[PDB]
Amino acid sequence: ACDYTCGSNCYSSSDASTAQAAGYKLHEDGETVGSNSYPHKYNNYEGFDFSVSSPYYEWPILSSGDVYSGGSPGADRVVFNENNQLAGVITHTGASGNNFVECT
Ligand SMILES: Nc1nc2c(ncn2[C@@H]2O[C@H](CO)[C@@H](O)[C@H]2OP(=O)(O)O)c(=O)[nH]1
Ligand SMILES: [Ca+2]
Repeated sequence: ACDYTCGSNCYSSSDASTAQAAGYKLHEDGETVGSNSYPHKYNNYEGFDFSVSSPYYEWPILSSGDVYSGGSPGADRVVFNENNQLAGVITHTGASGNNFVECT
C-alpha cells in the first residue's frame, strides 16, 4: 500500500524522507536546481492544516524513485520546514491550475 498517494503515483515514507533529505540540504546550502528554483518557499495559499510550523519549503518528489536534480519536476512535492520536519506531501494532480491538493 502507499503511505502517500498522489494521483496515481505511489510513495512510501522512505521515498518522502529521501526527497526531503535532498531538499533540506540544498536549502541549508542556499542552492537551487531546476527552472523553478527548487527548493523554494511554499506560501500555503491552499491553507492546509500542517501539524508543524512554518516557514515551509517545497521540493519535488519523483515517481521514478530518483532524487530531483533538475529537468521536469513532475506534479508532486514534499513540504518540509526550517527544522527539517515533514509537513506533508502534495500534488498538482487533480487540482485546478497551479493549485495543490494533499496526497492521500
Ligand atoms: N499553489 C501554490 N503555489 C505556490 C505556493 N507557494 C508558492 N507557489 C508558487 O506560486 C506560483 C503559483 O502560480 C508558482 O510559481 C508556485 O510554485 P510551484 O509551481 O513551484 O509550486 C502555494 O502555497 N500554493
Ligand atoms: Ca518508492
